[PDB]
Amino acid sequence: CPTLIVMVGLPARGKTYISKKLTRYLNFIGVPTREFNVGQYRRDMVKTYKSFEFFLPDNEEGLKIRKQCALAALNDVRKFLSEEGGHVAVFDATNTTRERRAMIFNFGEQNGYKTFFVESICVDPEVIAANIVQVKLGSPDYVNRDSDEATEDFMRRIECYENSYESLDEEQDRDLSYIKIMDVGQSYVVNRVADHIQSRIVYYLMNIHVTPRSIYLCRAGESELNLKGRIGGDPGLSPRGREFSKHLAQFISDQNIKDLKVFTSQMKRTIQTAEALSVPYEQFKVLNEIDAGVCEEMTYEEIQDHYPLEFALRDQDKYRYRYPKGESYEDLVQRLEPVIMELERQENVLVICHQAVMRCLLAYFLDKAAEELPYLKCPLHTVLKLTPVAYGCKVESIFLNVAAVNTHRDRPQNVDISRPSEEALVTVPAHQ
Amino acid sequence: CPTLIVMVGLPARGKTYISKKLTRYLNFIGVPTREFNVGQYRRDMVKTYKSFEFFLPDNEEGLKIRKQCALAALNDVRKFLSEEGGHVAVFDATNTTRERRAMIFNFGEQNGYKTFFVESICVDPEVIAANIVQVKLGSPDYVNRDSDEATEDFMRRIECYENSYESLDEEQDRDLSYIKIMDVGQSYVVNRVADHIQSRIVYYLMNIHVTPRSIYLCRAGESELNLKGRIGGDPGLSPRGREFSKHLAQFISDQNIKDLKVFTSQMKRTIQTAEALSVPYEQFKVLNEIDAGVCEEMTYEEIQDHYPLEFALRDQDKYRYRYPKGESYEDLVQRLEPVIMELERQENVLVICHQAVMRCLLAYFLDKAAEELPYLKCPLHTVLKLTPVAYGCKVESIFLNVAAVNTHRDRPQNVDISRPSEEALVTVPAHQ
Ligand SMILES: Nc1ncnc2c1ncn2[C@@H]1O[C@H](COP(=O)(O)OP(=O)(O)NP(=O)(O)O)[C@@H](O)[C@H]1O
Ligand SMILES: CCCCCCCCO[C@@H]1O[C@H](CO)[C@@H](O)[C@H](O)[C@H]1O
Ligand SMILES: CCCCCCCCO[C@@H]1O[C@H](CO)[C@@H](O)[C@H](O)[C@H]1O
Ligand SMILES: CCCCCCCCO[C@@H]1O[C@H](CO)[C@@H](O)[C@H](O)[C@H]1O
Ligand SMILES: O=P(O)(O)OC[C@H]1O[C@](O)(CO)[C@@H](O)[C@@H]1O
Ligand SMILES: O=P(O)(O)OC[C@H]1O[C@](O)(CO)[C@@H](O)[C@@H]1O
Ligand SMILES: [Mg+2]
Repeated sequence: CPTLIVMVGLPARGKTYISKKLTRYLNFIGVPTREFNVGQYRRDMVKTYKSFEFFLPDNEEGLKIRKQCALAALNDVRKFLSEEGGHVAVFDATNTTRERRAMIFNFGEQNGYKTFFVESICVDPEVIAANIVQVKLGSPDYVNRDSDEATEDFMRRIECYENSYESLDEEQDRDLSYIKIMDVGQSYVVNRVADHIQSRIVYYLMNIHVTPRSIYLCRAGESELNLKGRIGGDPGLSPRGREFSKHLAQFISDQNIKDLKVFTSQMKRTIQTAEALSVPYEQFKVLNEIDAGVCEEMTYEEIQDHYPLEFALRDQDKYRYRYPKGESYEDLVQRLEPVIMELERQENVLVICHQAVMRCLLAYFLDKAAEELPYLKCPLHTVLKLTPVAYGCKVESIFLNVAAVNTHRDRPQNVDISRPSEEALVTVPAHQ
Repeated sequence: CPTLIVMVGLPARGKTYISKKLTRYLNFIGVPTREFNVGQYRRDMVKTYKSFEFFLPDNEEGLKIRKQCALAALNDVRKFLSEEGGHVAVFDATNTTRERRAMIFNFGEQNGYKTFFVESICVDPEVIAANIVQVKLGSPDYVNRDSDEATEDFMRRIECYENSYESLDEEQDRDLSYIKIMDVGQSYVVNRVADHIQSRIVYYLMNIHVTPRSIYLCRAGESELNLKGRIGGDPGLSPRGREFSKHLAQFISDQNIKDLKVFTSQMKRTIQTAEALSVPYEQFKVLNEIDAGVCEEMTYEEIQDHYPLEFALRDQDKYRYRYPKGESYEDLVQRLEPVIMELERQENVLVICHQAVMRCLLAYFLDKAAEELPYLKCPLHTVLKLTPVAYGCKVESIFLNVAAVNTHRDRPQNVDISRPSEEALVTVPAHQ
């Protein structure tokens, strides 16, 4: 049974924000998910600016168009889940009345889906008025609109909804599976989680927040095997590596951060790097570098020479193919699900890790496709600072002023199985 | 910061049941946890039978003894978290008033703990009458007590609480971190989860239930390597394993179970065993047998001969010591946490797995210590039926009438490092 997640809530309550986060997360863990924004359907259709009058519960051309757009989107939900093999569809609309929700529920019922509701009720001033100055900012609806008039219009638009707004009821909606999220995550009300996927969605939703904070990601300092062009293993830091540790520690202080939690893997290179900090760290084996299996501690020349076909295949699909007894980047992603969860839940946090692991975490916060993830640039002695914002995440690359080797191998233009060794290793960075 | 879980609710609301499941779960995942039942403190202090009068709001003698039992328990909570190195303490008492909960909360505050409340609510009388028949049955309080009088007395005891009962309020208790469980876990209210452990506790509590059902555990049938006395690998079924598959299918039918979900690992022996039932199934790599690393596909004789230091060590701490590039039973336990979660969430379920995995799962439901876990007996072609009950889990061993080899190796009396090889392999079951 595919799942139909139905957003419920007044405009500017974070329904879309939640819809995007949930959709991105689900896709990241490999569940084909797609969001359907009814407002976008409405914009892409009328093409002409509309005032709040169009949202009035008595307007004809308005109620007509809005219901048609809801049906258009629902038709695409049907196609995605029933025809394209999608697993979860997120239907982003106010859906503030029991009749509309009953309508949508029956739709799901008839098409063989399981419906689950997600209501967002924001009440805190620094959220409502806070989302407006983002609606008023990035919304196509208020482009080239006088500030005071746009702000006023939107307020009357929310009013068009408050008047008939029927929030999910403990008794009247006992039989529905849903979650009510208050004040962007302070409290929650959960009812009738029907299955495994819903239990995971709930778990995720109850762990995200919008508290300002930053996520710092960096690899351990250059190690002995980084110098030799060797992958995997458990080397200690190189001299220049220890030098970086000292630089990270300074950077961290200069940053002046409220309650920084530091995490490292169980590999010496990260722990050693962490020892330079003042703050105590927490080591987790789940953060360990991607296992190369049989190709552990080898160089690329050695892999090509010993495992020539697997090297070519990995080059063809670096996301899905693994070395013998090793992991794929796909595997790594499954392994890091608990890290993604904790990072969502954390506030200010520094993660000292490795190249593959760091690519995965960066792909998550910057929403990079699986195919592009195994190739993201995560240089040594460089600190990636991630600051979550509305719909996105700002990234700042901060080189900590200490040279280091290039462990980054681009994909060669020739990824053929029959290719010669020269072309296979032409992108291999200089080492030793 | 150790955590202080404070149970809240009227008598016969499942506070204790929840306290024991939560305590067992937390310990299983390696978080030193201890529950403190205030009623047991009361029973041990007084020794003599007490009518409802003893619990009266005005009974001066009883108000005092109950106050001495509450503080006694709290002093032990303090000793455990602050002196014994415990991580989580579950304070099991009614704690039905705002003023009481604030006293407890201050205690936690002063001792450097984080307080989290778990309220269990039940306003359904058949459920209460059903529960009482467990209180009236297993409670030391109503031993040798006339049924109608016991039942009556307990009802008046609940009233001693209902009258002053102030449930956790959305507004009044806005600053408290808590979870309210309603309709025996149908709905929930969660407020201010403060950290990672609370987030995991919430996740766990929202996924357990008391819907009657059974958990069936059995290994895959005898395999080619079982015959050879070889551990690990990915062998197929032996002629007997196939025969068992045919026996398990029959047993499953004879059982006449409602909606049986079947799970297997990604190893052929389990899948092949599953292929013989009348119902479909799902496979999971998380269920794969414990990784022996370098000692994969080896025999015990071979392990003693090639890695003597490790066979002796693993023999010393079979829970914590691992083979090189392999897992420890401790690691397996961590790996199976998502399996524990799902099994709790499931109703009627059959898991076709392996020896080490089945030991871990059996240790969870039967609450066997980590030190005893790596040694539980899980014979081939033998089905272990687990039926969860109040505070425990009933276990029925069902041999499916098909002979098989012994893969069970008792801990040899000599586990001394540098021990003679004949003593090291004396408990090795005959094979080939
Ligand atoms: N969420 C729940 N709601 C209702 N009953 C439950 C819940 N969880 C467990 N039970 C049942 O409650 C019974 C166990 O009750 P018990 O734990 O003795 O209650 P209690 O609140 O600790 N009473 P007391 O110790 O007398 O104050 C069993 O029959 C369980 O199946
Ligand atoms: C940290 C110290 C906790 C003090 C616990 C006070 C125990 C008094 O017991 C009280 O009994 C009353 C009727 O008998 C009930 O109504 C109250 O809920 C209960 O708290
Ligand atoms: C930087 C990332 C920090 C990760 C914090 C990990 C907290 C506990 O990690 C836990 O490990 C268990 C098995 O080991 C898994 O089953 C759980 O899903 C995972 O949360
Ligand atoms: C003993 C059998 C229990 C099997 C447990 C299966 C665990 C589910 O495994 C995976 O977990 C991921 C975590 O979010 C989900 O996203 C995936 O959909 C799910 O398949
Ligand atoms: O996937 P790629 O690009 O080969 O990079 C991964 C390698 O990078 C390293 O982190 C160091 O170069 C190795 O541990 C790892 O195998
Ligand atoms: O951990 P123990 O008791 O030595 O035995 C576990 C072994 O049992 C088996 O399941 C079969 O003998 C192996 O796969 C596994 O390695
Ligand atoms: Mg109790």
